[PDB]
Amino acid sequence: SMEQVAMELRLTELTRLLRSVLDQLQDKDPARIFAQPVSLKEVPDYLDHIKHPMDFATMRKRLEAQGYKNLHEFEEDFDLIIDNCMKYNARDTVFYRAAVRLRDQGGVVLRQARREVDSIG
Repeated sequence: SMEQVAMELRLTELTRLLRSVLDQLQDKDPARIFAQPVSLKEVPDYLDHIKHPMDFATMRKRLEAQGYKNLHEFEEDFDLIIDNCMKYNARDTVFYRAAVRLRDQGGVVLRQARREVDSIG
């Protein structure tokens, strides 16, 4: 149906906007602390602590499969990256501090992305 095509074109355009949001958020992590999944070989207890691990590579695979239907879903995953790190790691650590900085800087980007998603539809 033509309705299904138009919906898919909207999904595709959301995916475009989310890819750019993702690039801007990742630029706020120059250290690359959040680039890849936590290794269970190197942190064998990780899953006892963290129930839903997340990282920018895993967000990027979901994105390229057009797997985010709305900004809310994308934000949920971004928040997991931050929130997981701030639980596993103590306040005095480079990891925790990096998550705080990513959150604060990411907020700016996400605030305007929400306006763009509403504005364009």
